[PDB]
Amino acid sequence: MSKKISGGSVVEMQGDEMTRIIWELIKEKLIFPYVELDLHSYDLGIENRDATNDQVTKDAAEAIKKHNVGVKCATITPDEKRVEEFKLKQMWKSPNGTIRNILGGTVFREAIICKNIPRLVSGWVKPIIIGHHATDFVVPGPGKVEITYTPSDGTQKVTYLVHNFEEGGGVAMGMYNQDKSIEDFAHSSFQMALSKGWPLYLSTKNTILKKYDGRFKDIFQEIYDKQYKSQFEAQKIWYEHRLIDDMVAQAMKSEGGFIWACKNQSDSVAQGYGSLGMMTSVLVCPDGKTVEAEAAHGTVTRHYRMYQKGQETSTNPIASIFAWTRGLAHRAKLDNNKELAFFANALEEVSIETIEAGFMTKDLAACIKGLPNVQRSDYLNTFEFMDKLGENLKIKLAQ
Amino acid sequence: KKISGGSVVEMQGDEMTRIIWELIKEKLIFPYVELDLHSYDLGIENRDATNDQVTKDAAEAIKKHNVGVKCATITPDEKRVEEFKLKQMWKSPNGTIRNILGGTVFREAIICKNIPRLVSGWVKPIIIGHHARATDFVVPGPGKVEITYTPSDGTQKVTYLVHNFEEGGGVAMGMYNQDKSIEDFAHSSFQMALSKGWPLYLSTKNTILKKYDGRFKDIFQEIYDKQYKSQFEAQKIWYEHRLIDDMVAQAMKSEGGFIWACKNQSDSVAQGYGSLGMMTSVLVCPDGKTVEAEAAHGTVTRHYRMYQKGQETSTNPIASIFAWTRGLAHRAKLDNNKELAFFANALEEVSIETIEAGFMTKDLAACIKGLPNVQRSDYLNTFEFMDKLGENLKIKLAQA
Ligand SMILES: NC(=O)C1=CN([C@@H]2O[C@H](COP(=O)(O)OP(=O)(O)OC[C@H]3O[C@@H](n4cnc5c(N)ncnc54)[C@H](OP(=O)(O)O)[C@@H]3O)[C@@H](O)[C@H]2O)C=CC1
Ligand SMILES: NC(=O)C1=CN([C@@H]2O[C@H](COP(=O)(O)OP(=O)(O)OC[C@H]3O[C@@H](n4cnc5c(N)ncnc54)[C@H](OP(=O)(O)O)[C@@H]3O)[C@@H](O)[C@H]2O)C=CC1
Ligand SMILES: *CCS(=O)(=O)NC1CCN(c2ccc([C@H](C)Nc3ncc(F)c(N4C(=O)OC[C@@H]4C(C)C)n3)cc2)CC1
Ligand SMILES: *CCS(=O)(=O)NC1CCN(c2ccc([C@H](C)Nc3ncc(F)c(N4C(=O)OC[C@@H]4C(C)C)n3)cc2)CC1
Repeated sequence: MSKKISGGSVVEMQGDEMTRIIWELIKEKLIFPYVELDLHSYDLGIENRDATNDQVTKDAAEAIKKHNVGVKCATITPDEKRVEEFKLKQMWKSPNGTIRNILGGTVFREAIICKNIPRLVSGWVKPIIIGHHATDFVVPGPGKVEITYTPSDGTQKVTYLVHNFEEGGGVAMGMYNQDKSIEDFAHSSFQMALSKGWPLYLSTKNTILKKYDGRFKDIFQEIYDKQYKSQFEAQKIWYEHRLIDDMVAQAMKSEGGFIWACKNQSDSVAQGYGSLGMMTSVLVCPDGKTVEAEAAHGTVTRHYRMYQKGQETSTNPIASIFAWTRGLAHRAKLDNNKELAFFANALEEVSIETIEAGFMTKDLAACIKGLPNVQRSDYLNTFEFMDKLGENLKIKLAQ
Repeated sequence: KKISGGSVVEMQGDEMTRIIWELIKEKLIFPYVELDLHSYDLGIENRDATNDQVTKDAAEAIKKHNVGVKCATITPDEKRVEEFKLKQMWKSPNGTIRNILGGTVFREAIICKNIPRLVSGWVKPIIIGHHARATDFVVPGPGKVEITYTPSDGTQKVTYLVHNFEEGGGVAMGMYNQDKSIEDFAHSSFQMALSKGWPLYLSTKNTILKKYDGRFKDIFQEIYDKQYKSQFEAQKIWYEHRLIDDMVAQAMKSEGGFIWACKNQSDSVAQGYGSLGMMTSVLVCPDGKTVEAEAAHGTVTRHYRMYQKGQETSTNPIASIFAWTRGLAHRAKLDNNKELAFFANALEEVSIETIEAGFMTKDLAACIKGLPNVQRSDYLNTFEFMDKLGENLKIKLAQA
């Protein structure tokens, strides 16, 4: 009489402040009632990180590498103010940084689209997934600036002229990129495309940077033809290179539903549009097995201060919920678990349908009709909305 | 009696824009304004016939007379050489003119209240100014890549480590920027701000590129404080530096009506939104006298192929029209010609009012209600729309 799904091995990381409260509600109301998990829980709360000297963060990373699926709640990155607040032993490095450094791979951002919530481009009815991949100095006066390559094998040194400053000074800088980095970026991008069953596009400026950006185009094409092209044709999808100039135009005339590898912020645009609560951030390792899913937003400290004073809050849980669904969706693919695959999709649909039915948090109401025009009847508080998702999920899974 | 416009350099172009350019002169300009007109045909056939000498003459003419208005021109590729049997693959006329005149290119969208915007909050235009290469190469295998500065005065040579390749190969490149280039970019940006009476913003990444982007921030601030700050305070406007991260957020929460100097594309976004016909591109020289105005779009080849087959076309002339109005507006400022200044503004108002009244080309109708939902009664063809502007301009100028 359990009735629940066998989810398998999932690494879970608890976080800080407002997201921590929402994270517990998601597990209690949306996940645990329907899914049984071999759950590897790690508390990346600031207090426990301080208590363990950030050893919990390193253990969490090694656990993700072993079990292949990670879902992470937003965490506090210590600054000077945070050290004084919690009396921290040290100004600990960003947990995200530590995890990224150990796992590696490419970060991919995906917005959640609802038909009753406006978009930057109204034509975009399906999400677009964006994947992102120096020594500068002042030239005091006239002189020759050159960039030189000295081979490790002790063969002849090669020299290239950057610019000869004949009158006056200016600035100069050198950039670089290793082949291994570009290969990893390509693999991750192809893995993501097959995982989602959408076509992939790489954008560069290879007309201008014929060698530098040319290397990106070449390495992508080589790896595609030799390893991935057959698997893409099997799912009726494709990979193509585009010039950034053409890609922007094509992307905006498109209706979305494709992967975009970008050689070059996505967050700033989301902040400007006020849609941080509706964007997820998945780290995809190039091995094709390991994945770490989380919200693109932080711990929402401002909202937490109101919660601490016992005031009503309306914090958007969709980004946090979709971190779970993307993680479980990947678990389902690795294990060929069609029951879990269905649940992951079902929860995503319930979430969108609930907002499309008119039930949403304050940020979404403000997005529709502007923040000044929002009244209390236009939206639900953090707990009311989670309850409404809970009721709608029970009905969908019963059907 | 018509208006005495003065000295204006005019450059005829190619394909669809060439047809619209002639209609603008015939219907909107010549009936009301007399010009000491310096006409140069930068049509691909005449450029080929003169071995691109007409393009160089056009540039020298703009430098002499200070005001240029240019129709969109074909930039030869391999396909164009075969089409016109060209003697050589001639360089972009825009490139030749920019190389001779110099200065910074500024793009400005035309805003109508009944035409949607990327950001609905934007009710006034935003003017984007870009700065304008690099030495890139392949790193075949492991080794040390360094960038070195050897002073011409024979003082100590300085060496910086770019990257030590330990495990494999990759790519590396060197970029530069001269002080004079940054100074010209600053001057042009301050001139544009005062000309429009709007505040200016420079965006950089000086948190990461502390030296390279730092130089931009410093040179802008120096030139502002010493030459421009007093003149800005006189018009109740200001200049401030911003981090690109903050500037994007601020810009999108803003209602527009400011100059944006960008050190990190505008055309691609316009193409994607289908509003290329509503964006102008003015080259502002740092001397404050010389200006070259044109549409941000090309010759609209796709539309021209339909015209050649005798099919109906709906090509937006607003960008091309505003090239003329911005040119004549600058002429009017240089010559203290209030009669021409009024006409330039009057034509701009007529253009916006006509679209706001419901009379527009197919691109604008498609922008409102989506291309699939557009019917023939929703828009006017290229010639119908030009006729409607002509009638509305006559009425507006009669009232005054
Ligand atoms: N991945 C991670 O763990 C990240 C870590 N952080 C950490 O987060 C903490 C706080 O950073 P802060 O910039 O304030 O956090 P956010 O990135 O959450 O931004 C704060 C503001 O964004 C809006 N917002 C963000 N998410 C939501 C949501 N789900 N629902 C509604 N509104 C939302 C709110 O605007 P409004 O006030 O108008 O409602 C809120 O005040 C810091 O300690 C920082 O280090 C930050 C970024 C990412
Ligand atoms: N300054 C200059 O002189 C420039 C020169 N060119 C030249 O232009 C030629 C063609 O360039 P191309 O790539 O087609 O770019 P264009 O900008 O000329 O046209 C591209 C597309 O943009 C839309 N568009 C552009 N202008 C208008 C308008 N006034 N009204 C309505 N829609 C418009 C149309 O989309 P849709 O097809 O959907 O209607 C059009 O097919 C080339 O020979 C190129 O060298 C290009 C750019 C700059
Ligand atoms: C890589 C080239 S870049 O550096 O110039 N990035 C810019 C171009 C693309 N862009 C952008 C596109 C898509 C997203 C997010 C991840 N996906 C998304 N899909 C559909 C969708 F409708 C939306 N949004 C939307 O329409 O408005 C809200 C939301 C986005 C814009 C916050 N997003 C992010 C960034 C802009 C940067
Ligand atoms: C310099 C930094 S960048 O390289 O990232 N440029 C991007 C950020 C700004 N941006 C942009 C802004 C403004 C314009 C045009 C020149 N001006 C403009 N003002 C008001 C306005 F409403 C519009 N448009 C609009 O809302 O939708 C149509 C039209 C634009 C978006 C085609 N434009 C161009 C580009 C994006 C690139």
